[PDB]
Order: sequence, then C-alpha cells, then structure tokens
Amino acid sequence: ASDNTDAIERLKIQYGTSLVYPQSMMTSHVSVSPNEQNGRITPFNTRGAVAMWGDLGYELDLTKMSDEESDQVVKQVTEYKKIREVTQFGTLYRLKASASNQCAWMMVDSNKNEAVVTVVNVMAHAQPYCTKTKLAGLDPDKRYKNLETDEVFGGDELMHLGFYDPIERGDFKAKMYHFKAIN
Amino acid sequence: SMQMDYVDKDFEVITLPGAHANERRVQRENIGQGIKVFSSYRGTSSHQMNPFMALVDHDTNEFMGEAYGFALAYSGNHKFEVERDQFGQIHVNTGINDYNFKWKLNPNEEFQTPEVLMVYSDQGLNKMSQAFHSLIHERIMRSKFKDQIRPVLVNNWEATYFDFNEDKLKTIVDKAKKLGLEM
Amino acid sequence: NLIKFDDQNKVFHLHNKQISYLLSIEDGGTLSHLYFGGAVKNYNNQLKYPRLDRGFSGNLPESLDRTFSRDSLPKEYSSAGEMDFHTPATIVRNPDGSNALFLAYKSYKIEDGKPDLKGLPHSWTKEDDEAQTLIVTLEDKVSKLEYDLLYTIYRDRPVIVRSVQVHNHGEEAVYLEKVASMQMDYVDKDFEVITLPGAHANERRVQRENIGQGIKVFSSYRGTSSHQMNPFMALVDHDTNEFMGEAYGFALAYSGNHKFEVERDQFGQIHVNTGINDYNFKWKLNPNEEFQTPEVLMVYSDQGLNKMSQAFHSLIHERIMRSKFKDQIRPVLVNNWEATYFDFNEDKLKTIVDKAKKLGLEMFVLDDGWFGHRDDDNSSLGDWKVYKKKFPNGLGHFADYVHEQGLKFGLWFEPEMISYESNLYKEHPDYLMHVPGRKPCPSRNQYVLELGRKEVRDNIFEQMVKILDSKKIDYIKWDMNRSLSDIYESDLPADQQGEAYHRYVLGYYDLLNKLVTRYPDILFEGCSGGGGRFDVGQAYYTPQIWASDNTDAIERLKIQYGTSLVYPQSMMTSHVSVSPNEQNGRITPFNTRGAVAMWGDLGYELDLTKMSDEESDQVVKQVTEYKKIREVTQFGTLYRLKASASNQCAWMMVDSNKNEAVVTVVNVMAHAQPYCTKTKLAGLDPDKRYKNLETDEVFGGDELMHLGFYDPIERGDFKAKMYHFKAIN
Amino acid sequence: NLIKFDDQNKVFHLHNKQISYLLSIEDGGTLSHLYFGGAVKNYNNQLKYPRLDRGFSGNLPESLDRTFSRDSLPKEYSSAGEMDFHTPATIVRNPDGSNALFLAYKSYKIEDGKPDLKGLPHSWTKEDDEAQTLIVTLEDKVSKLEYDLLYTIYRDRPVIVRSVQVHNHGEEAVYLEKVASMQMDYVDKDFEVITLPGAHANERRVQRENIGQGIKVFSSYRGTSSHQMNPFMALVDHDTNEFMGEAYGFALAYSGNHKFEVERDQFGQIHVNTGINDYNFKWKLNPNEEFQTPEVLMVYSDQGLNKMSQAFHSLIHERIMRSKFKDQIRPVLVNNWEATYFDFNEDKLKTIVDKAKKLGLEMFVLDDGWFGHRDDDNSSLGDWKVYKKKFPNGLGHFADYVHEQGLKFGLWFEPEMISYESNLYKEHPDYLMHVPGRKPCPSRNQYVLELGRKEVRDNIFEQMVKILDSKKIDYIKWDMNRSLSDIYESDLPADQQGEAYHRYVLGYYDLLNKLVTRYPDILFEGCSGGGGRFDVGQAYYTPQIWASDNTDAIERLKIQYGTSLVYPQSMMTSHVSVSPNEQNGRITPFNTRGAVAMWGDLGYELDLTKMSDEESDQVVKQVTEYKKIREVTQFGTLYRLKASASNQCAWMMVDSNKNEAVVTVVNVMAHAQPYCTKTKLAGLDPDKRYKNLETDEVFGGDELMHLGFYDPIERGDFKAKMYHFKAIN
Ligand SMILES: [Pt+2]
Ligand SMILES: [Pt+2]
Ligand SMILES: [Pt+2]
Ligand SMILES: [Pt+2]
Ligand SMILES: [Pt+2]
Ligand SMILES: [Pt+2]
Ligand SMILES: [Pt+2]
Ligand SMILES: [Pt+2]
Ligand SMILES: [Pt+2]
Ligand SMILES: [Pt+2]
Ligand SMILES: [Pt+2]
Ligand SMILES: [Pt+2]
Ligand SMILES: [Pt+2]
Ligand SMILES: [Pt+2]
Ligand SMILES: [Pt+2]
Ligand SMILES: [Pt+2]
Ligand SMILES: [Pt+2]
Ligand SMILES: [Pt+2]
Ligand SMILES: [Pt+2]
Ligand SMILES: [Pt+2]
Ligand SMILES: [Pt+2]
Ligand SMILES: [Pt+2]
Ligand SMILES: [Pt+2]
Repeated sequence: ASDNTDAIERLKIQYGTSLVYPQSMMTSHVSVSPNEQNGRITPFNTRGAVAMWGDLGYELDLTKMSDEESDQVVKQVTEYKKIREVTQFGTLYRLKASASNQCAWMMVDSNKNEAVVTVVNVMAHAQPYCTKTKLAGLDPDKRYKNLETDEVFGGDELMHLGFYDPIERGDFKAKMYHFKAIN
Repeated sequence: SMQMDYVDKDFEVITLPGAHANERRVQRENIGQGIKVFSSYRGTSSHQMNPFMALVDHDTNEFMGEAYGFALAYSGNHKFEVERDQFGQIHVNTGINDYNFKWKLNPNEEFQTPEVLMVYSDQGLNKMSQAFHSLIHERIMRSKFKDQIRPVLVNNWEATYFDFNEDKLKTIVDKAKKLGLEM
Repeated sequence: NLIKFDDQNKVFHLHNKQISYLLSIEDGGTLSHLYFGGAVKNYNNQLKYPRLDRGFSGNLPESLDRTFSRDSLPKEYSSAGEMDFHTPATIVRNPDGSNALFLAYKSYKIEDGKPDLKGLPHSWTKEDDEAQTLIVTLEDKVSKLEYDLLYTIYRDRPVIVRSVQVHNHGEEAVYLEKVASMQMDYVDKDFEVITLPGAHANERRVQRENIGQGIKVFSSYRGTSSHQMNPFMALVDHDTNEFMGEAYGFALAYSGNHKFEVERDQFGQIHVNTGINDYNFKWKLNPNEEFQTPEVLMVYSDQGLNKMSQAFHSLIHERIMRSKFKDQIRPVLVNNWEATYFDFNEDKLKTIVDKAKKLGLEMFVLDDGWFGHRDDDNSSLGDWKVYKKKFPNGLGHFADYVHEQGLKFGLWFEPEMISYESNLYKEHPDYLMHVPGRKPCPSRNQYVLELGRKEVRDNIFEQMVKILDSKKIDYIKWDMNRSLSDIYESDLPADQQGEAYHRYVLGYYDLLNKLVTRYPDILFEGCSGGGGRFDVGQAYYTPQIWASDNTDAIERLKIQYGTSLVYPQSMMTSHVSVSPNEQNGRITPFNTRGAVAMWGDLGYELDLTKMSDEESDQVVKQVTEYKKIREVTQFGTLYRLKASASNQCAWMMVDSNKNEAVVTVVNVMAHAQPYCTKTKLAGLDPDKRYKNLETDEVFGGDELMHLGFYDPIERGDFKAKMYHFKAIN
Repeated sequence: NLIKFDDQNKVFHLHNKQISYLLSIEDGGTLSHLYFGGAVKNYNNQLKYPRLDRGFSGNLPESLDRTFSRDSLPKEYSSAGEMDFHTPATIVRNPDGSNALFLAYKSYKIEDGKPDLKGLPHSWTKEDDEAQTLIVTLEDKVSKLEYDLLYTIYRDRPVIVRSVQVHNHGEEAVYLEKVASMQMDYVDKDFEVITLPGAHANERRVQRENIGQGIKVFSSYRGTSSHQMNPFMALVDHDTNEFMGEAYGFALAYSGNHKFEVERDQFGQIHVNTGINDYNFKWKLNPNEEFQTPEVLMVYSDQGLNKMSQAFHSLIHERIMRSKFKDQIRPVLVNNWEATYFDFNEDKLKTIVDKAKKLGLEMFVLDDGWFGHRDDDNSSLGDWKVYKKKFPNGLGHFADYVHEQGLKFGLWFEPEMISYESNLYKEHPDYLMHVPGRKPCPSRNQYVLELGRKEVRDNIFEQMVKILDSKKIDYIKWDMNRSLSDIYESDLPADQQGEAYHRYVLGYYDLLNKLVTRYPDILFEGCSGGGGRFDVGQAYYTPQIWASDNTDAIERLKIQYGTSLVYPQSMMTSHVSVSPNEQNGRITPFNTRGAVAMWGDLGYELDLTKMSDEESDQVVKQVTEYKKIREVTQFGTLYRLKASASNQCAWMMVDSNKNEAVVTVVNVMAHAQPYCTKTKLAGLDPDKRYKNLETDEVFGGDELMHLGFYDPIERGDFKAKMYHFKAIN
C-alpha cells in the first residue's frame, strides 16, 4: 500500500485506499520504531493492529527483537490466524476517520455471525472527552458475544448504543474487539 | 472511456490525492464553474492521484446519502475531468490521459479503451466502497489465490536493506519459524 | 409493554417499535440519562458512565470516591446546591435563605395513559392502552420536597413526553425560582441546533447553528411564546436534512415565558434544559401544595426533518387539539381587516358579504372596530358591547344577514387587553396591569388586564357570553397585540410577585378553556399580531392560528416553511392579500399569492367590493380549485421539498393512502440565463401509478421520486406552479 | 482634554489619537450607544437611530410616539421593567415585590484620572494627566436609586474602562438581583465571538463562533473565574486574524462568578452585557449605601488580534499590576511538586537544592506537604504551621540552607481551604462554608472557608504572618484547589444569603491585599489547580500565575497561546516536567519542553537528582541561554505567528526598541513526506538590519517580515527550533 509504514500515517492511507479497494488487496507490515520514514514513536501493539487491516506482514529484523517483542509477535500472529478469514474477506465498514482523533473500522463475515472491530486513538489529552464506538453490518436480531469479556449484546444494541471506548493515557493506542453470534 | 452529464445536481467531488509514502488521502471539494482535473503523466496510475473519483451530495457520508463512484481500470496515464458549465450542469470525462497521446488508427483497425467501473450508492460511502470491493474481488481478480487466506510473511527490506547475505537471512528465517510466520 | 424497570441494574426502559429511552439510578440516587434514539430490544449496562477523577468536579456528600461526580454525569435532572456547575434544571429558595436542593431517587410508578395537567394544556390518549407513563420521584430528605418526573411514551409514535411536578411535604414554605420541564444530557454527540427566531411580520425563519462550549439560550420574557423565538428547538447531526439523518425535536407546550438552554460543557457533553423561563419567576410553594410544569414533546427521527415534523404534526393534530373542528375542512373565509380597517358600517359590510357569496366564499369574519367606540386603536379595548353607531340594528341583525347569504359568521375579540379610554377602565381601573405607583409602558397605546385575578376574568367572560349565547357567531378570532411589560398582580403579597407571569398564562388558559368548552361548535382561530403565540399549548384550545401579519407571498414562504417544522399546516391560516404588499411593498402575481396561501387554510383579506369582474373571476377560479384539493392540502402528510434560499420553495401534501398528491413549486428570482431545475416528489407509493390531472400523463411513484420532472422555464419574478396527482386503477 | 459634551445634540465623546467612544442622551433620558472604534475628530448626528414603528416594541410611559422604543434603541445600559426584552444589564427587586426599574439621565461629571474601586482590583494612573473619567448618573425617580456609569479613557491607549456604582437614595432597602459592569449595543455588525473555554489541565483554548439570534452565555458559578470559561470575550469581523481586521476585547477585572452575554436580536442588532454573574446574586442595598461593580477593560484594535492582545498586555502590566516585582526578571525556579509529591522530607529536598545550585537555578519552592500533618491531600488544610516530622529543626532551618546555597526560597499555601481532619476544623468547625443542616459536598476531599467573615480571615492571616514575618520566604505560591459548591455565610441574615458569592471574593481580595501589601518583597505567584483563577483581577495582586496543571509541551502550546490572547507572558509560568508526561502520557523531546516553557516564566518541576548527565547538562544549557534572553522573552512585545492547528505553533518577542527579537517555532506532527514551510516575523523595524546570532547572517527587517525563512525539515514528532536576532550598526 505504501512505503510509509508508520502506524499512524498508514491509518489515513489505508482508509483512503479502502474507498475503492478490498482490504485483502492491500498489504501492511509491522515495522520498527522510531519509524524509518517519519521518526514517529508508536506502541508495538498499535503497529500490529493497524497492520491487521491489510494482509499482515513483518518488516523488521526479527533477530534483533526483545523477548518482550518476540512474544508480542507470537501473540499477534496467533491471534491474527484466528481472525484473518473475517478481517481479510469480510464486508468492510469504516467507522471513524483520523481527523476525529480516532480511526476505526471493522469487518463482518457474509452471514453476519462474526465481526472484528478495531479502534485507534491518535492524540491523548490530559482531560479526555468520553467517546463511543457504534458498529455496522450486524443483524439487528442476532445476539453477539464479546469473546474477550463474554458479555452478550443484540445487534441492535451494538449498532445503536455502541459502547464506551476505554480512556487511556499515551499517544497512538489501539483496541480490538471480536464479536461472535450465539444460539 | 466514458462521459456523463448531470442536470441540477449540487455535487461535491472526492478524490484520492497523495505522494510517495503518503498515498490516497481522502479529499473532498466543492465543484465550481470551470474544469477540475485529476490526472497522471507519470506513465503509471501514480502515487499522486489515484484513478478514481466520486460525486456525492453535500450531505453524503459513510452511512447515508447518494454517491457516484468512478474507477478507471487502467495503470497508466489517466485523466478525470469534472466540469460545471455556464448553465449549472456537471460534465464528467474519464479515460487515458490525452497528454502526449496520439494514436495512429489506420484503415480497418480498431482502438480499445480501458473500461471504467461506475457504482451508484443510495446509502453512503461504505455501501459504495462495498460494491467496488465485491466486483473487484469476484469479477476482476483472476488469481487462484484471491479467495485464499494470505500468508503472514516477513520481508527483509526494512530489516537489512542491501546489507545482507545468505547466512544473515537464514537466521531471520529461523526466527520466523519460531514466531509462527508462514513465508 | 412499553416501560420496564430492571431493579437489578436499576435501569428504566421506555420503548416501542421506533424509539428507546433509557435512564438509570446511579451512585447516590442520581438519576442518569443513558440513551434516546432508535429502539433496542435490550440493555446490558454498556452505557454505564466511565469513572474518571476529573479536576474540580466534586463528589457526593461524605463520599471518598472522587471518580464519580454530579458535575460530569449525564443526568435527567439537576438543581442548584448539588455540586453541579451546569445551568440547573431547578433552583429552590429555602427559609434559611439558601438555594440548596439535593434530589435523590426515592421511587417510581408505571401507569397506563398519561395524567392530566391541572390548569395547563397537554397531550392525551383516547384509549388507555395507547400509552404508558413512568413517574420517577426524587426527594430532598432535608427540605422534604419531592419532584415527580413524568415520562410518557405512546405505542405508535417516536415521541417521549416529559414534565415535572413538585410537592412540598415539609412544615414550611419554599420558593421555586426555577423548575424546568425536562433536562437531557448527551455524550459524544456533535450536534447543530435548529431554532425558529423572528420578529413581528417576520416569524419563524429556520436558523441552524454549531454548538460551542458555553450556553446558548433561546427564550421569551414577553409573557407570550412570542414572535421573536418560538418555543421549539431541534438537535441534529451535521449531515441531517429534510430527508435523512438524526433529528431530535423539542416542543414546549406553553404559551408564556419559555427557556431552552443548550450547553456544551468542559467535557464535550451536551446539556439541554427546557421549561418556563426563570426570568422573574418565583413560585411560593406552601406546605402540602404542588406545582405542575407545562410538558415538553420530544420527537426522535432517524430519517431527516420531514419525518420529525410529521410526527409532531400527527401528535398535535390527533392527541392534543381538542376542537371538534380539528378533522373538519376549514372554510375559505374573507376578513375585512387589510380590506377596510376601522373604515366600515353595517351596510358596507353587507356589500362585502354579497360579493363573497358570489365568489363562493364560505365565511365572513368581522374584524376590529365593531365594539365600544372603536374607531381606531386608541380606545375601547375591554368594552365588548356592539358599537351601535356601526350596527344600528344590533350585531345579531347583521349576523342573521350573513347566514341568509349562506355564509358562516366570524367575529374578532381581544379579551386580554384594555384601553385607558374605555368604560372598563372607568369602572375598574385596578384591572389594568401596572406596578402601583408607576406609569405603565404603553404598546399600541393599550395595556394588559390582570388575568391572574378571577374577578377580571369573570368580567370579560360575561361580556363575551352576552354576545355569543344566541349562537350567531360560528367563528372567533382571538387577537392579542402587545407583550407584557409591567409585571404585577395587585391581589398578591409582595413575596408572590414572582408568580405574576405564570399566573397570567394560567388565567389566560382558564378563560380560554371556558369559552372553548362552552362553545364547542365555534371555530376558534388564535392570533397575536400574527403568530406571536404560535405554540403547541395554544393548539390545545385553537385548531388554527394566524401565522403572520406579513401577507407577502414571498416572505410567507420562509415563515410558513419554518412554521411547518413543528406545526401541522391546518393549524396555520394564510390569506390572499393585495399587491403591492401592505407590509413590504413587493409586487407579486395574483396566482402566486394564491399558491402560497393554499399551503395554510386559504382565506382572503382584500376589498372584494372594489374588484374588477376581471379578477373576481380569478378569485372564483382559485376558490373553486382549492375546494377540489383542500382535503389533501389541509390534512395530508406534508413534505417540504425545497427552501427559499435555493431560489425555489417547494412543498407537497399526500393523503393517508398515498392515492392523491398536491405539489407547489414557487420560483423566487428570475434570471436572464436560468439553470434547468428538477423537482422530485416524496411520500408516494413506489408501486402505484399516478396521473397528472393537468396533462393526463401517468408516472410510477418510483419515477416521480427518483427521476422527478423539469420545472418549466418562466420569465419574471415570484412565479408559482401547482400539480395534482391521483393514483390510477 | 479627552472627554467632551455637546449640549446641542446631547452627545458625549471620549477620544484620543486611536479611538472614539460616542454615547448620547436619547428620548426619555435614555442613554444611547452610538459608536466605539477608530478616532474621529467630530460627530454630526449621522448615527441618530432611525425612528420606525416596530410591532410589539412598546414605548415610553405616557408617550404617544410609537416609533421610539427602549426595546429597539442601542443603549449604554438597561433594566427589567422598562419595556425592554433583551437580557437586562440590571434587575432590581423592590419592597412591593416587583422588579421595576426605570433609569433616566440625571447628570454627568468629568474627573481627571480614575477613581479607586472600593474593595476591588482596578486599573489606575501614575499621573492624573494620563486619563479622564466620565461619570454619567441615571436615576429611577420612584425608587430613588442612582446608577453611576463610569467611563475612563487613557490618553495613550486604545482602551475604555467601564464600571457601575449603585446608590440607594431612598427610604427603604432594595435588592440588586443583577448589576452588569457594562452594556454595549451594535447596529449592523456581523461579528464572530471569541472566548477561552477549557477545563482543568486544559485551560483557555481559543474558540470562535458565529453569533445567531438568541443569547450566547459565557459564565461561571464556581465562585472563581474558573478553568472552564475565562472572563474574557472578543468580537471580531469574520475576516479578522492575528495581523489584520477589527477586534473588540472585553476583560472583566473580577475573580469570582462572571457572566458574559452576547445577544443578536430580532432586528439584527448585537447586545452585550458583562459583569458579576447574577446566579444566586441578590445584594441588599440599604438606604444611603452604595454598590460597586468590578470594572471591565475594553480594547479596540484596528489591525488584528496581536495588536489587541498587546494593548491588554501593556495596560495590565503597567497600570494594573502593583507588585514591585512586575518589572523584574523572574527567577528560574525548581518546584518539587511533580518531583516528589507528598513523598519527601527535609533531606530529600536538600539534595534537590544542591542539584539546583549546580544547574544554575535561582529559587527553590517548597510545594504542598510541609505543614500540619500533610502526608496526602486528606488532611491538615487550615493548619499553617510546620510539619515537625519533616522539618525537625523548623522551616527556617531549611530556608537558611536554601539561602546558603545561593537560592531564593519559596513556599506554598492554600489559605482559603479547610479539611475535616485539621486542628482548625476541630477548633472552629463553623469556619467551614456549608448550609447548616446539610452535609456539604467534598472536592479533593476538602471544604471552603467562610472568607466573607472577618474572624475567619484574621485567623488565617495570623497563621501565615507567624511564618512570613521571618522574611526567609522570598516567594509564595498561593493555591486554591476546588470550586465553591455549598453557598452560605453563617453570619448573614436569611435575606442576605445572595451576598455569599461576592462577599467571598471580597474577603479573598481583602486577605490577599493585606498580605501582598505587608510583604512587598515577596514574589506572589497565583495558582488555582493551575489556571483556575487566571484573570485581570488576580493580576492586581499576583504578578504571575501558574498557567495549568497540564505540563505537556504540546498541550501547553494551545493553553499558552489562548492565555496570551489577554495576558502578558510574564504573567504566566511554565515548567519543564518529566516525560512521559504525568497528565496525558505524551513522549516529548527535552528540548521541546524547554522551548515551550520559555514562553512563560521558566521553571523546573521534576526530580533533578534522578536526571541523566545528558539532561543535567541540557538544563545547564537551557538555563544559561534563558538567562541571556529572558529580558526580551519575559517583557518584549508578544506576537503570535502560527496556531497549533496548522501543525506548527510559533511566537516571538521583540524588545521596546525593535533591536532584539526571540522567535520560537514548534512542529507538532511529522510526516514521511513533509510540505515545506516558511516562518515570517513581525514587530521588527523594516529599515534596521538583524543578525541571526546563531548563523551570523544578517537580514533586513523587511526581509524577515516579507520573505521569512524556511523551517528546517526534521523527522520525529514535537520538535522545536529557536532563533535570536539582534539589530546591528
Ligand atoms: Pt489486535
Ligand atoms: Pt487534541
Ligand atoms: Pt446497522
Ligand atoms: Pt439498526
Ligand atoms: Pt435498528
Ligand atoms: Pt437513509
Ligand atoms: Pt439522502
Ligand atoms: Pt436503526
Ligand atoms: Pt444517517
Ligand atoms: Pt439570482
Ligand atoms: Pt420516496
Ligand atoms: Pt423511492
Ligand atoms: Pt425507489
Ligand atoms: Pt394553484
Ligand atoms: Pt482607520
Ligand atoms: Pt491592514
Ligand atoms: Pt479590515
Ligand atoms: Pt531554546
Ligand atoms: Pt498530519
Ligand atoms: Pt497529532
Ligand atoms: Pt512587519
Ligand atoms: Pt513590513
Ligand atoms: Pt514592508
């Protein structure tokens, strides 16, 4: 998609790219920090999450990685392998554009049984406004389990009430959600 | 490849300008009397202006409102022209850029233009993008891999640049295997 | 099953197939607002407000938990003295001189239907099964006050209705310096705000603003809902228009002083209050007494302003207006005001009546100047006896004549007012509202009556009964031509003078309710130098209102456009008037004055007498074609199509079965090199086929809505065209 | 001779070389606003308000002329009860219970200089000849109240200062329910309005809005001027910016509840009130008493916001600030708060003192935690005696140590506050502001003192004097860490509880004035959880104020930018803090934190003893360089060049001779593919030649202002660059 592999600048690039092109058609790699192209310092988790929008790769010297990072990779990859059928090939919905201070998107499988959501916060403030993220592409009448929390919400809930984004300190943070329809 | 003329439409136009390491930011403008030109002379479709354009209502967003999408199926010089004329009418051409273009058509020969994909959405940009995504993925892409999960790969470029040889790479291969990478 | 309480999570849920309203009981019994919008089947705590220690946002009494604060929480209500620094919903003055009130959740009840509001207009139910009302009770354990918060939801409307009732259960009196009808707090919403400001002869333009940090106030201190700012407000998404997007409408059912407050705070939250203006408001609530606020109508739309408006139209018309005339077609009338002013007599009237009958007009309204010695606006208000010089044989004689010609008869009154030069002021000087010892300010050289007092109200009521009891008046135009400036009620203790504004309105409601109740077969039309009192509370009594003294076709476009944002079109009257316009001097085609006056209930305000046979015929042609469409134009679903600012204003009405549509398209300025424009319709059935009754061509509803049709190119300014579509078989 | 009265047309004209302010006496002795802006030599009645009969705009008592109306006239002031429906400058409550007031011109005086305001901060003069005050008196003949409106114009400033004094010349008491310091009415002006909203750790972002019909309110109920809305407002043309276009600035010299009201009315006119907030304000004015309002500083700029800000900066610094330190270079100090919080004792501090000396710092300020038994923020407020366990040899021992190391010594107090866990509360529980019978609301787990009571103030004053009389304390940081929530003054009668808010501010000002006058050699730095009380009033007492608890380099950019809108940079303090930043987690270059902190009065707030050699020498460098430029940075004419939304924030200072300029440019976000940017300068002499002291290259003032220079392209977020130019010969 771009020689620019900064997590943050990639947000707008991948966002615009998604305007026309399916996400399976763009590739995104977790690169080093500070970023080689612009010098930005970003969380490893953020680089991962942004790079899971496209086809995930790694472009950095795996042998010069810290144990902390080696296992970060092992985690990212292992989790990506669980969700990539939905992230790579699901109906894509853009939720928030980076100018809002958040960029958020999500993928839903063809049956509306599975959805993967990502929310990225750009700038932090000493005194943050509360934000909600609302979803799209779900079935109003199905019931979805947050696989992390085990709590369950109707598709109508997730589309109308949405949920509070967790308030975190620090620039460039990401959070990811995986919902699955139950019986 | 096509021309389209609207009467009594107050559109804004969305394109995807950018640069190297800075591709495809969404841009959205008013359409004034005169000709707005989005194009490339670079012999490629280019970093600086993607061969795509959308016409939307002033109130259209990601979830609501009408949008016309135009995508040129061509990887060389393109020219998108958007003209509001003396009578308020909006006139749109798209095709191979005419800059240093002059094709000798001899008797009994033919000339085929690239085609342009036109998409109409009645409910926002997401829906529009989604029809491009579907058409591209299902009726344009011919790769046998198009419906296959893409491998989680490691590319050595930002890792070692030219500074590498075989043994250096093998060690990266070994770290890759341990991390769960596929390519 | 419209309203549920979850005693486990302490969440109240009002919902039907359209809307959901969610509120909860937070820490320290604080009533929190969770959500209002599209319906959801369930709630699972996801909107629980985030806990964060926010600098200078203080905490519950005795609490050690700094992460929870009534200054940051989104709430259903608020008061002074609770550690909250938004503009509070309610402010109470205690005997010790403090303004402290701390309301905590006490209990709730869920009832069928909705309770009546004493002394006040309100929406209602026909069948109890059609609505439920949640009443949450908050209390202050110390002063022992109890606030009842009412929430009504109808089964089939996207409407929540709110009001407040305050109860003093203590040993001593307390003063209410402010009690809002509702508060609503939003989180993470970026809204624009729509209001309808104006002036006399210039009512209710649509204004749309961004909301910045601070407090935006829209209000009236005039003692009336007013020409300057209608008691309406909507919060909308930046992208919302007539046809798409979120919109929240708020309509206060009150005719006095209102205050809408929209506040974005330090945390980007949006705080909204609405109720009686607290300007010079101070209600003495004695032990064991109660205070009921006017109610507010809340509409949620998920598809643009037209839909919002229509829900308001339907509610007002079906569940508020009580007039037996509300479902009945309104007479094409002629009013002698602009036509002759005070210049008239029983025999010149008869000539107007005669011309009216010939033009097919259905009613004749007699305007100002028939009573007292009313030869101009400098005397006689308060003397509601026939002016014999002008009706030698008495008014009943003249009314009989009108009825002979086959026309209904209408009469103008201004019962709230009094002139220095009147028999009333000579007999009862103290009936005139002033501050004892201060010369009151005149307005149109008249003054206001102390309607707060029963004896004043009784006097007017009996004068009017003397006129009306023989049932020769079929119609009353109740006018009101000045604001209140000298605020006092002479029979009240000094410490109750803060009750004068609200008492005036209550007294106005009492008197008006009496007359309307006593003469149910009289068509009441409200008036206040135009639409100076055009509100939902007025609808309850009078089914139609004179929209504006401005009768210019072109300026009525935005006045009527704006009015239709809240009020059904059958509630606004519009009259074909003379050109050049009396108010602004504009020159307009007679057909255009017609077309614009057919949006409201058609009438005429021009000297039928001095009229050529040549244009008399245009009037016959207008009246005739109006009788053809008026069932649809008056009561069909209304869709605004284009606003004046576009250089075109367009609107249409569609009947309930979507078989008939009437469309009007008015062009404002002509251009030497004009752009082609198209008009597309709305509210049709995609699968029906409609015949244009003028050309006989037939089009599908899908065609009429997607494709539209070209507006004909015409030379000249201020031009109109009408369309009539009927579904075929 | 700056003030003239033309007794022919009844017009007052205040003028100098820069500005004219015209007001007139209109029909019914109505004080009318004509004009404020660029100076004009004469006036010839060309702004007499047009007469027109406007519907529902009533007229003067006893008047027959309907074309004149206090409801449409642009005025210098207004009250409830005069047939005006704008929001009134003043509302009075009379014994009869009414809110009637009808002010009419009575008399005027002209004095040299300007009067001191009793109990209040205010602008003043050194020489009488530098100002004239016009005082116009208006009277209600019935209530016998007299309103004095003061207007002061300085000979050499684009400023008018207004305030009000109310006199009760009657027999009975009256209540002032609202009294604004000024009202200003514009005709045919399309303004936008700029204010400085914010929150704790997020003060004073610039905000700029359209003005719609209705009332926009910027205010505070917190008992302080507040974090959330600074008491300042500016009206500008749509096209006005930092360098061009007209701007009206309004700054209220008051540190309590303020209310700024901005109303566009039904006739397009813009109506502005400013003064003490009227929320729970009700002042009992007995016979023969007077009431003085704070004054408001009005500035007119014909050429952009910088020029406007510059006139505020000059006036505040030269004719408001009284500190003997106001013209003295401020010390480069280290404050231990973010360094150690409460976790410290004497020896820990001494080591910080030692590191300070080595780094070139000039002052050590001991922050919260040194007193009572203050181990955290849950106790001890009110106990202003040293905490033995931490300073076993007393506080003077430690102060002696700081002085022996060559540093000045500073000390933190929070004189207004009390904890439940204190000896003060155990000995005088009634000193705690609350409404008797109600548990008061905690904030940061503390409560407010009843500062309206002399005996309360005396107690704190005597406590602090014990400590300060040693003269070992060279500097005081006066903090104040919560808003007022429970409004009561236990010594006032019930009917006087509406005086609590304002009395508190009077008490505050009185206590502060006492201390500041008694210790003229102590540098006082104001603070209120950061910039929670950052106003022109405060400036009169404390020559510098801690701008914000937010010490992130990046967020401080917008905070300091907005602050600079009104306040001189020497009046705000900025400290280099740790990274990641304690308040928001942002990671910033050390150099960037320095550069941003050199905009205000430079300090350090981080554990100097835990610094890396790399950083120790960074500090040594910063301090050494700051000491070279601080005369220009602290006291030069300030010019803002770029606002952070551009992705750069840039500013600069120029000395009074235009011989020396210090410029700073900060880039927020980095991009892989950067656009080239130029920075152009301001405030230089076009004809002088300036040397870049870093590069030794020389450029004309014209060059630097017109060509500017390229900003260097750097990778990485949050970078700063600094320039120092000096005129050569
Ligand atoms: Pt993830
Ligand atoms: Pt930000
Ligand atoms: Pt949805
Ligand atoms: Pt939905
Ligand atoms: Pt839904
Ligand atoms: Pt839609
Ligand atoms: Pt739409
Ligand atoms: Pt929905
Ligand atoms: Pt929408
Ligand atoms: Pt035009
Ligand atoms: Pt339709
Ligand atoms: Pt349709
Ligand atoms: Pt359709
Ligand atoms: Pt017609
Ligand atoms: Pt000038
Ligand atoms: Pt200029
Ligand atoms: Pt200008
Ligand atoms: Pt520097
Ligand atoms: Pt950027
Ligand atoms: Pt940023
Ligand atoms: Pt310059
Ligand atoms: Pt210059
Ligand atoms: Pt120049």
